[PDB]
Amino acid sequence: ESWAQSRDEQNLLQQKRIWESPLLLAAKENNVQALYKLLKFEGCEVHQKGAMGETALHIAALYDNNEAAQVLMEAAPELVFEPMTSELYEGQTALHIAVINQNVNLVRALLARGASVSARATGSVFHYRPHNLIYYGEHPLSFAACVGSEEIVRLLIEHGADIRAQDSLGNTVLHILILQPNKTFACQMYNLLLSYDGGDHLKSLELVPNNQGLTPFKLAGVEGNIVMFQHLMQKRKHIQWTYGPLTSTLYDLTEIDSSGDDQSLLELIVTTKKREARQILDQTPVKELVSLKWKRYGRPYFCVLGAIYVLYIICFTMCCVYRPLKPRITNRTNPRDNTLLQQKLLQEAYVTPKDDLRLVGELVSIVGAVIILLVEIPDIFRQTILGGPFHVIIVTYAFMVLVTMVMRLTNSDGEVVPMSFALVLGWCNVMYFARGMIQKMIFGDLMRFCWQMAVVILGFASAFYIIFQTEDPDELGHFYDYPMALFSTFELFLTIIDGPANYDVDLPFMYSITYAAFAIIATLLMLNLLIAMMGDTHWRVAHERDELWRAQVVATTVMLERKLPRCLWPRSGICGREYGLGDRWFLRVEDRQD
Amino acid sequence: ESWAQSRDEQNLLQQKRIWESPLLLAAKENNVQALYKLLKFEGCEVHQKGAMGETALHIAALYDNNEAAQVLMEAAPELVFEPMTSELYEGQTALHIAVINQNVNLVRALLARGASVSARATGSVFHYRPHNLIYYGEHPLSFAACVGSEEIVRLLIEHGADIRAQDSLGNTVLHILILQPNKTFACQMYNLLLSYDGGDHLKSLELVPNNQGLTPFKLAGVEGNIVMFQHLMQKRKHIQWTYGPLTSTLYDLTEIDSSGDDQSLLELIVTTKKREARQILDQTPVKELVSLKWKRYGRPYFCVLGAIYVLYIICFTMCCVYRPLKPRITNRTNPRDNTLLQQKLLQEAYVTPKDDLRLVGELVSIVGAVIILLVEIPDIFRQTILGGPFHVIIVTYAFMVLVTMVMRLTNSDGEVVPMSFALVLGWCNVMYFARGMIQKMIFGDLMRFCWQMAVVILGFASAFYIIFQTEDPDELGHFYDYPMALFSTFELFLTIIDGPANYDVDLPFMYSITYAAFAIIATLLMLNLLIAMMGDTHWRVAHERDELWRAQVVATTVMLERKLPRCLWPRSGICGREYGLGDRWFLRVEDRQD
Ligand SMILES: C[C@@H]1NC(=O)N[C@@H]1CCCCCC(=O)O
Ligand SMILES: C[C@@H]1NC(=O)N[C@@H]1CCCCCC(=O)O
Ligand SMILES: [Gd]
Ligand SMILES: [Gd]
Repeated sequence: ESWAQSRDEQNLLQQKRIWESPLLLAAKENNVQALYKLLKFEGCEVHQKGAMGETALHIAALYDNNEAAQVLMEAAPELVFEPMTSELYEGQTALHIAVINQNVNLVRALLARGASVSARATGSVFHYRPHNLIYYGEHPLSFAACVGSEEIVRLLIEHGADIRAQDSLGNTVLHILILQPNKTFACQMYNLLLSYDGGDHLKSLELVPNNQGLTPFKLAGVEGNIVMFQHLMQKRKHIQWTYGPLTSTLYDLTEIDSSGDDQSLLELIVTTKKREARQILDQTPVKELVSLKWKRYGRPYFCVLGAIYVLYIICFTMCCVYRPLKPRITNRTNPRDNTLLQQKLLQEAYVTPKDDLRLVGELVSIVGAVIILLVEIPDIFRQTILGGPFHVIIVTYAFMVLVTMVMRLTNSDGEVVPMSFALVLGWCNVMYFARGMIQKMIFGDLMRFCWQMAVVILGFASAFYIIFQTEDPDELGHFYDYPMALFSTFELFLTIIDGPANYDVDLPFMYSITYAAFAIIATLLMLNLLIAMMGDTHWRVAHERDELWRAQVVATTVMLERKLPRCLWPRSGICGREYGLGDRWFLRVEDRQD
Repeated sequence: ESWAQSRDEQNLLQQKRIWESPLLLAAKENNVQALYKLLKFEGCEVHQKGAMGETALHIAALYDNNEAAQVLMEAAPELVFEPMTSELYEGQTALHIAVINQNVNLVRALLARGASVSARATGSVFHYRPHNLIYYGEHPLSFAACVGSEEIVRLLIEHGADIRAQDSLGNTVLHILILQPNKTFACQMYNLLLSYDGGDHLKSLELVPNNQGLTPFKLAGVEGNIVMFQHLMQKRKHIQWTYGPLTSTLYDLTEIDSSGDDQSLLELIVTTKKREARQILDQTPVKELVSLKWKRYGRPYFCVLGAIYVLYIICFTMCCVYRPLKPRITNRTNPRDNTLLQQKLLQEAYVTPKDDLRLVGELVSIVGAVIILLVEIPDIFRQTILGGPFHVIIVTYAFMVLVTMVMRLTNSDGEVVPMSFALVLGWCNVMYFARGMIQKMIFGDLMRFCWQMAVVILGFASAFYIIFQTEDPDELGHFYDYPMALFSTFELFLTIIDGPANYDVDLPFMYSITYAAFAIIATLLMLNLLIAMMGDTHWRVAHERDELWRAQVVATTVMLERKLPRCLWPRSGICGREYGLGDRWFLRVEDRQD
């Protein structure tokens, strides 16, 4: 039923065969005299494959038995080429085991016998899986780079190790170094592998991308390797001049911004689930980038698009507060008086006196809903909430408006259930537009509550109004007109009014549902306020409160750059073509030092 | 559409012209042989202005190319005098670039050729703007002082550098040092520039004020430079005697207190938006000052003025609780019974039995409102809330009282809307008078809540009473008389009473507005209490809670010293005239050392 049990069963099974096979046992214990008393007379199987398809040399290489390994090579030099014939270690040679163990003399001897420096260890243990503690790759050169042994690295290059070699996952020796825990020390090894590159501008090793379309520089950002990212940044920044403390450095800004449909560091950071990758935006070439993208273009277009959405939702409620109308007509208010409806449905509701003002208003609510779907539906085909569930709500709001239209033209009785959902989904999606020390942050987070509060009540008071605009105000008239309805709901937002409560009669199916959602949102905002009031002052967790919002702003800034056309929102940085720099866009960033 | 893009475009444009111009390129790369192969045959333009109006020497000075700069000076000595003819660096000479780079040999050579030590670099990059990383000034002497190179400082003084020189912003070399980040090291440079002063008591360099009326000593306080402030304080304090550990030092206390209409350190600290400047009050010459100003004179006059305001507001409500009276008269309570008013308006309300007791009370409410305007309106002409929005509320309260008077004499029906606003604005402005370890601070902040609570209810219960004194107590009688009204509102302050809630009838326009403000203030005080209960115990943020109140007390102490006459509130410190000290007021401060 599992897999980890198998390899745990095999390692125990391996030590069994070593304990049984006297050749393998002598290769483990480095019993030199027992190898001569076994290989010359009475010759035993020397190509003896153990439990993991290992030769006697593989066991002599696992335990760094140089004396025992040299006897196994002089009596049978063909053991050097032999790889592990198992499934867990398919491809691993005696050289791979000697490289990771940093056995320079055994590596020197294995290379002297002519070991393959291009052997791919494609075994299941060497995979990049969470159940494998190390990921070094496949080639023995890739092993030497990860163990930090610069001596074996160059010693393998001298015997024809291809640095351009990629594993099953399309990772070069450079990609794998970035996926190593020792970040500060891998920078030293990374520069060693680069020195053996072809030296030509074309076919560079740092440009060879991952199988998932990630150059090593780009992979460092997505993986959140801060030390590798800053190191690789040194090779793509030019210091313009030195003016005392000022150091105007010109950054590359090539693989850090968008033209790639999906290839761009910014998009890969805001859409990845990796918590460590969020720190990459904050680096000295990137933090200047998104800060310029939000000060200009970003913030104004977000509030311009906001004011357009505030007007589009207040118009939808303008057509709801004055919904269509005939009183009950039916005597159904006499039997089963528990239902006191004065239901209102309307078809030749063409009769126009002030009804065309709402009709053109209802037409705005329709043409705006399809436009919402014309910018979100073609976008789902090409989904990570960093930046708020605004997209999940904006598509379900337009769905309720279309259902209300489908509700219309058929004269259905349940015209309230799909229309009321659009009121809360339309308003509470406005509070997402709130993206525009402990003192001002308490006040800063308090203004988010004051914005999120007034938005919630304006969506539930308009809802509760429709829920009891048809019903009778004789009993339970908490929302008999709009001005009240807002005031009742506002007090209901603080639990001052006892909640529309009535059990003699019955009240529509939507009140027992809409009021249930209103009671939960009211406490979560008041719980999120307390955390915004205490979490802001407790400790520097206000920073943790802080870059989550900053990352939400960066995630929103990248969102506004995808759908907006090229005529608006010009490209960041400065193009290089005349003034001479080759048509990449560079960012001029200067810093003072103290 | 921006400006930072331009200079980013120009620096890229600069490197283009350097890359193109072989003379400028040779000046950058220090190509000595390429300068001789360009200047002697085949002579090229040597006065070649680059992209930023720079000469070949300016480029040879930017990159510290001494060998290349000396060839450009021997073949064309007129390049030394030439300044940058650009807009970004208008005025910068080859000496300015050699001073900041601390190139002593190039500075020695430029001075030997006779470079202007008084050249003002008035370029746009050298401005004191937030988009400029450094502000050093204009003169090359001011550059040497900011880079900490005391060798170039004296070397420039030897060639006639004027220390008395001011930039466009009227800043001497001393003002600029205070605006430098390296505070601990600028104190060393500051004493060097003072040694070259005229040595005369008159025309001292430390007395030359800013263009915005700030001596360097005064600027250190407004800017919050603690290291410079304590350093400059050493020269204006005299140790009276040494008595073992005791060291009675006599402080100057001249530029730290008021006679200057607006010139005084205290006023400049409490009115500036700079958060760092608040720490200056707390220094050892200033913290003793405001502490003496608040123990005596400050605290008593604040509570005396408080008790006068408590009586002035309780008298205004005394005339409201017994407002004027005729019942409805009209049959309008029969049709549209939704309005159950028993409206009360009165003109020959002269008829006097107990009505003169209120008339003289109404006369107090008028003569007091104009006095409030006679001490605040002439003060707005000569506005920062540090110390609470008491001034913003005290002027709008007196505005409502005057409107109520204008409401009167015309027999208007809306006599409640402007009168009720004065009840909450009159009381809730009292809680501002609350300025009078974790244990006693929890109790200290709890007594602020107990004071702010009882003040809010006494303003809203009196309001809610007037809102329903005219209305009918048959239905919704939460405030039928004053003793109740207080009790209902008190319970309403804790959300125990369901809130005056009624939907059958209608209730005046002021209840749906006054009760909305009452529900928000009730939760903010209870939210501010929780933070006062947890924030006080969490960590030493109670100190952060702490000096904000202390600064509010200091801001209030300076407020009480401006309007009070000279006969009250004597001047701080002790005058020097006979006993011999020259008519400045000194503060005697002694300290013990351990
Ligand atoms: C010890 C085993 N014997 C052997 O000859 N090779 C194996 C080496 C084990 C390394 C497993 C690496 C991994 O966890 O992926
Ligand atoms: C490098 C430029 N070339 C040059 O000849 N002078 C400039 C010096 C730049 C300093 C900008 C100072 C500031 O940021 O205000
Ligand atoms: Gd009833
Ligand atoms: Gd009744």
